[PDB]
Amino acid sequence: WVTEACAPQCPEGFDQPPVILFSMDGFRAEYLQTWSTLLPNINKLKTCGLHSKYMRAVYPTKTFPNHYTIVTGLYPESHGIIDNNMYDVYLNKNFSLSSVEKSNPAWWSGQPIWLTAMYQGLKAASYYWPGSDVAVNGSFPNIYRNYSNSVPYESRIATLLQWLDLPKAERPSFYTIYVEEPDSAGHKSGPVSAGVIKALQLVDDAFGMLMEGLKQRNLHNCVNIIVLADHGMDQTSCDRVEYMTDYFPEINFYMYQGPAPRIRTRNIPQDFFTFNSEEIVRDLSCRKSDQHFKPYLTPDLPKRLHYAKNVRIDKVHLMVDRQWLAYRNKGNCEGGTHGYNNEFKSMEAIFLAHGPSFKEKTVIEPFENIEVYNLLCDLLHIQPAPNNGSHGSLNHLLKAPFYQPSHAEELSKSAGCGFTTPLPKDSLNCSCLALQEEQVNQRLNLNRGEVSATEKTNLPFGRPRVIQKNKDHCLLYHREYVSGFGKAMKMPMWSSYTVPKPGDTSSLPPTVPDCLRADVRVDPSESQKCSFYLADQNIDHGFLYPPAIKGNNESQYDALITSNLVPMYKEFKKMWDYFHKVLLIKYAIERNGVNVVSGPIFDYNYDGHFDAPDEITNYVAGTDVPVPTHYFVVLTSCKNKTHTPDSCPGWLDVLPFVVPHRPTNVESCPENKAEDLWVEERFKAHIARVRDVELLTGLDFYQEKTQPVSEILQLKTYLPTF
Ligand SMILES: *[C@@H]1O[C@H](CO)[C@@H](O[C@@H]2O[C@H](CO)[C@@H](O)[C@H](O)[C@H]2NC(C)=O)[C@H](O)[C@H]1NC(C)=O
Ligand SMILES: *[C@@H]1O[C@H](CO)[C@@H](O[C@@H]2O[C@H](CO)[C@@H](O)[C@H](O)[C@H]2NC(C)=O)[C@H](O)[C@H]1NC(C)=O
Ligand SMILES: *[C@@H]1O[C@H](CO)[C@@H](O[C@@H]2O[C@H](CO)[C@@H](O)[C@H](O)[C@H]2NC(C)=O)[C@H](O)[C@H]1NC(C)=O
Ligand SMILES: Nc1ncnc2c1ncn2[C@@H]1O[C@H](COP(=O)(O)O)[C@@H](O)[C@H]1O
Ligand SMILES: *[C@@H]1O[C@H](CO)[C@@H](O)[C@H](O)[C@H]1NC(C)=O
Ligand SMILES: *[C@@H]1O[C@H](CO)[C@@H](O)[C@H](O)[C@H]1NC(C)=O
Ligand SMILES: [Ca+2]
Ligand SMILES: [Zn+2]
Ligand SMILES: [Zn+2]
Repeated sequence: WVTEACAPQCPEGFDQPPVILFSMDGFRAEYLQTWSTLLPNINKLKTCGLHSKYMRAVYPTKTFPNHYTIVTGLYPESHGIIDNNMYDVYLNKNFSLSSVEKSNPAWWSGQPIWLTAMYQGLKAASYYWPGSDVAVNGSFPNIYRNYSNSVPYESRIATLLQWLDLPKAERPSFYTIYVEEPDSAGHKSGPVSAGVIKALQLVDDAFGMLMEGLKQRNLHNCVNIIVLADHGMDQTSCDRVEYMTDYFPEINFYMYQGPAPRIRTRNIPQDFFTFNSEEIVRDLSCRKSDQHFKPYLTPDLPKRLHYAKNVRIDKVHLMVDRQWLAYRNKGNCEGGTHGYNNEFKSMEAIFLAHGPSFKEKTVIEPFENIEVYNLLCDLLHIQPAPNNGSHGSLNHLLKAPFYQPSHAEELSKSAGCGFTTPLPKDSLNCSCLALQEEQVNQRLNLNRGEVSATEKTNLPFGRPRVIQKNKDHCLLYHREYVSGFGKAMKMPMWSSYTVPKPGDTSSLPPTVPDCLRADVRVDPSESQKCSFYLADQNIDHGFLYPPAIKGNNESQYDALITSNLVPMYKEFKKMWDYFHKVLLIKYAIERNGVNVVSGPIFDYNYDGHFDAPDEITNYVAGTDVPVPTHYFVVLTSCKNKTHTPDSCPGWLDVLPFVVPHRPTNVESCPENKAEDLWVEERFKAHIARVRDVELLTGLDFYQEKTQPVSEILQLKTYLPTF
């Protein structure tokens, strides 16, 4: 097989292709790009089959959370396996790899792919995989093996080949096979060592034995084989470890140490919820100038990580820097480890695929492991259980896709806010001493041609659709921007505008000061008052669309209205204004103009979904105007920089941000530091996917882009990395 040339040849009985999911623990993407030619069996798979540049793991980049994510399509917060070592307060039990509690089904939520196949009339076998030797939802796979780490790889392969030799009635359609290397070697001697080379050669022989075994049965081109990893590997040093003794005079708390630390009380379960989590994060914030970790209260963590909505995830979290460690005391440190941020290049996993369903000799762009579950379902011809993968985003991997995706149906239609009179019925305690005749409101009145012109420029991919039931809203059209106004919350849900490529940075008009007026289109009962922000001293009004970004002085008046106001904390406003005044211009030059869609996010229950009106817990003092938890900024331009975003036929380039709306900038540590040294760093830290923005807002983007839904899903699941 290994010497044989590249190839739907299935023998008698095999009507449907069998699916084999092969995991090689800690096989980082870097190992494939550098050492592939030293591994002839995996190199043939790379040459003949399909492979991604890398597969993004889930945070924390550990074995049990990631392996269970691959088979469920769920984030650790939803499936429950948040770490290899964890504690549940309600169960009052400790979970570990060396404990009996790992076999308790109470810890395992969701529906793994073996159960999905079993519930839909197919048989499933497994030679190891976290959760496969556990009676998840009161059921084990048809054939499974109780975990035993030292069983030789040949014996694991031989038993799997016996299962493929079984009669059609007994023969499973889905298979899992797990291997401990090159993770074990990575921990021992580091990612770039002789130990990992030997381990990579060992896993290549194991894969070679499987492929040669399949070739004898004439199943080498029949079987839909997937070779992947749970996470990557990085180098650790005893000279690169932060100690909690250097920050606290006395440690009375419990700490889950390493690359993804979690802090809780020692007095469990009595002091669990009582524990001052907010004190720990405050006492660890900006303590040292060259601090190699950042404390976070779980709802404040970057939204793209989706690591907060679970009782097992302790409120205190530490985001450890590349190649560093965080321990309780100075009293293992050498070699290598994983568990760090999934965006780190060293944490990237491998993904290779071969079979009749997969495209041959194909290199695909990086994707996330949460997407694998839907692909496994399409391969097995089964309906997927509710998961976090975008069904259809992985269709470019298949020769003939099983599922055809469609755009999310709009649940609420736009109504009202039409121009009737240029005279305001209510002043709303707003003042602009510059206006003289106030007939500038005639510019807010746009004819069918004027509306189409701004819809062509500022809405090139179509208006974001409202995927919310009974959401009273209207579209507000202006010559420089278009917004979707939320009537009940008295602010816009989204504001879309395409800034063209600017010429010079030196000559830039400032925002018209002390000028604010009522929008004649929106009813005063559905509008914000300027007096609302005078009463509340902590929050002030902010502009969602920057008035001075487009046109002239007369164009600014179209944005100096009550409908363009959003509640903002003074400290957040410093980041918001700097981004639109300095960073946005810089980005607009780099990608030949940029389309911006901005708006508020409400996620008080930190579940990654948009809040229902009853879920919002903070409002503008003495008013029903809600306070956003986050603000989104989705930058869209074209992949081919020769075209502007408003006039482009090819693929689009996206840069989404989900920035927390916090009263302080303690996350950035900006003490005696100008905005040019921390604002961009803070925005880049809170980069997310378009899908993340979509779930947090109940909006759906790019529904009017002439491209298949499957291709638009690739753009929506894309995570920009720097
Ligand atoms: C995996 O290990 C478990 C636990 O040792 C085995 O389950 C026991 O099987 C016996 C006989 O079928 C039952 O009487 C017990 O009730 C089971 N549970 C326990 C906790 O003892 C299981 O059979 C093993 N599976 C394989 C494939 O070897
Ligand atoms: C889970 O493991 C932790 C850590 O070993 C145990 O924590 C101890 O709990 C007692 C109270 O029950 C405290 O007085 C100790 O200070 C804790 N020790 C540490 C090191 O944190 C906990 O009891 C275990 N729980 C179960 C149910 O096994
Ligand atoms: C990931 O997918 C799961 C499953 O669809 C989502 O969890 C469900 O959320 C609803 C609403 O909060 C609950 O009623 C269900 O009980 C949850 N199911 C499970 C299995 O946990 C989860 O919200 C999704 N996450 C994101 C960020 O979209
Ligand atoms: N199903 C399992 N049950 C118990 N331990 C396991 C299982 N699968 C893997 N392991 C262990 O987890 C280790 C990898 O975990 P990690 O250190 O997080 O990369 C392996 O070397 C095994 O010893
Ligand atoms: C658990 O199994 C039952 C059938 O026995 C099924 O109806 C249910 O949906 C399953 N739940 C999960 C989370 O897989
Ligand atoms: C970009 O578009 C131009 C046409 O405007 C075309 O000539 C060029 O080849 C395109 N480049 C890429 C990389 O697609
Ligand atoms: Ca929510
Ligand atoms: Zn692992
Ligand atoms: Zn490991």
